[PDB]
Amino acid sequence: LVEKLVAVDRVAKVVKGGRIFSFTALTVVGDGNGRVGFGRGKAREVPAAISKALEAARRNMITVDLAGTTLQHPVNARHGASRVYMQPASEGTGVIAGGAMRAVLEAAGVHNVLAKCYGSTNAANVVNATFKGLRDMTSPEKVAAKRGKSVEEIQ
RNA sequence: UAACUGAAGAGUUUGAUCAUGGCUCAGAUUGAACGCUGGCGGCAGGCUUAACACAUGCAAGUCGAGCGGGGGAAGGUAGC
Ligand SMILES: NCCC[C@H](N)CC(=O)NCCC[C@H](N)CC(=O)NCCC[C@H](N)CC(=O)N[C@@H]1[C@H](O)[C@@H](OC(N)=O)[C@@H](CO)O[C@H]1NC1=N[C@@H]2C(=O)NC[C@@H](O)[C@H]2N1
Repeated sequence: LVEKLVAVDRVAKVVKGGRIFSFTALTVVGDGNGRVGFGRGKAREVPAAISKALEAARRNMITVDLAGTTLQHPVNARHGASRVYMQPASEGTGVIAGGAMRAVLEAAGVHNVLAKCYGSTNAANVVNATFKGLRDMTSPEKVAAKRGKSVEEIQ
């Protein structure tokens, strides 16, 4: 299980006499062969925040059906004001994406992809959109099963 | 055989936050200019502004097998 730390931020809460500071961490875990998840953690210190984020990421996982080491088809997804577009690429291309998309894709095991963000680039929302797109991407076997055809018929 | 295959973001409004939205940055390119410095070769390029005014030299001649004249050099014969 490879673990990646997308972002760490300091947040404040106002009380009488001053401010209480805390830290938030966003993490993505993945096996690298089709299983990936993400989570967030809040704590008064960075190590505890990262630990909580990793535990939440392990509790929130999905399974992704890749075509080799790339996507099955182009994907459009969005969460809130963040929109993402991902497209399969040939061998040797690599992962052409921003940091937030790159964490999720590398954790899921995608090796060749072209990706783009439109709208807001907030890390949590971008991770949400990429996660949803990867979850909703389909495969020829599922398409054939749902249509009642064969894979060769589907083409 | 081959004639293409292609898309990354970041900073900044607030005590935190998300969104909106400008401004700024990372790239490629140039008939460039300026500052510091400067060994060689190959191949290119070189008034983007005053279609402003121009000294001087050169950048369109050739034909005597179209024609009549006119020149000045070599020869020969005759006298001395
Ligand atoms: N919001 C607070 C509302 C407060 C409001 N005052 C309440 C009120 O007044 N009346 C109550 C009326 C409630 C209404 N009838 C039901 C309703 O809201 N239906 C719509 C919401 C569906 C559902 N409920 C929420 C949901 O499934 N979220 C998931 C979730 O976050 C996460 O997936 C998981 N599994 O964790 C993520 C992937 O990471 O995908 C999100 N999905 C999505 N993201 C996308 C996005 O944004 N756009 C486009 C599309 O793609 C979206 N789908």
